[PDB]
Amino acid sequence: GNTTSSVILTNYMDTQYYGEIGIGTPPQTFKVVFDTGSSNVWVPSSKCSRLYTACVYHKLFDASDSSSYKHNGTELTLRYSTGTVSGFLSQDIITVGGITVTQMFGEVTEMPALPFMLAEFDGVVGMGFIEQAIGRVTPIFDNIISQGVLKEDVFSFYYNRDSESLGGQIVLGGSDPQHYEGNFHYINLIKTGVWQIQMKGVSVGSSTLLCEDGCLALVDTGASYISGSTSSIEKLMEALGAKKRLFDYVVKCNEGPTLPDISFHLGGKEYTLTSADYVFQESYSSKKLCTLAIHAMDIPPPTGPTWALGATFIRKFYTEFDRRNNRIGFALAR
Ligand SMILES: CCc1cccc(-c2c(F)cccc2[C@](O)(CCCNC(=O)OC)[C@@H]2CCCN(C(=O)CC3CCNCC3)C2)c1
Ligand SMILES: *[C@@H]1O[C@H](CO)[C@@H](O)[C@H](O)[C@H]1NC(C)=O
Repeated sequence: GNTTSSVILTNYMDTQYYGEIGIGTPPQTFKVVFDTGSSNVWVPSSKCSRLYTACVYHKLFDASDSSSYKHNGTELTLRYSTGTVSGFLSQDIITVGGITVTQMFGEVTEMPALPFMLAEFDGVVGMGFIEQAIGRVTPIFDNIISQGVLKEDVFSFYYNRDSESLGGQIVLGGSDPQHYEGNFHYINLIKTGVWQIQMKGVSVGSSTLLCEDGCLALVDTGASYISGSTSSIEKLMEALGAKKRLFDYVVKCNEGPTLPDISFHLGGKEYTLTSADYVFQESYSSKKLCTLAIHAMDIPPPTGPTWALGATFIRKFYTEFDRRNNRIGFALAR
């Protein structure tokens, strides 16, 4: 063991957190989202048509400019809530800061304009389990464990607020004590295969409203917002007094700071987010509407129904993902 490597992340306005990786010899670089909610790796491809204008506006992998390439070409499709991305598998040598692994990844040749014209990232790196991976394709953190290079079989996340500075920082093989305070509070996974833990309550003010008897909480580094079931979120947004719109929830900007705290009850402690954490205070005007960084999503079986504690949450709490001990550690971020 003994190794620990830390990649550095750009924060596009608290909604996209991406960092650099290389593919090939010589390396071709890609801005990518590291995603505990998924297990596959992909980037856009040469063989993407120019019909897909998402591919025009992103960096493309070219197989023919890597001496380490290893054609497979098996079809791959990846479902996200905003439609799918399709491509073919291939293999090449991938660099993640200081670590280099031979990895099987997807070359996307169908990349929709919704959502990806708004995407500052090119690709995604799945940090979930092979159980979740499409194809039973060995995920990248499995292969990094296989190497016996890491100090401990863990990785961890730091998301900062967008101040205008350090955007964020993933750390493979451990955690950065400079970006959290106190010690970790650890919570064992329900089961292997999903970065998903049991939640024992969701509370507004002192009044514990929902998940009273218990429910699951997926810990999702690829998610921008906290999310819950539609029936959970409507009961939450009713309590907060937020209006719905086509796709998000809003409040009058002047009301934001007076909104109640939201507490999530995890491994015995409560994990509190104040209106400062969960609102986008662009102004404090009565004349404007400010978005809450929370929304509805009914994640299907088997993974859901479940809450997803995305970036809105991780910003406040540094998150270690323990693959050795099949648990998650939380700690007040700084
Ligand atoms: C992770 C790959 C992905 C998949 C689907 C959509 C996007 C996407 C996009 F293409 C353009 C702009 C914005 C987004 C996102 O905001 C995520 C940005 C990255 N993630 C992050 O930086 O998190 C800290 C969505 C918006 C639609 C609603 N979203 C979700 O449902 C989150 C899921 C996305 C896939 N991974 C599991 C959570 C956020 C990205
Ligand atoms: C693609 O990968 C699978 C391994 O599951 C294998 O069956 C197939 O032979 C591979 N094809 C090539 C061209 O490497």
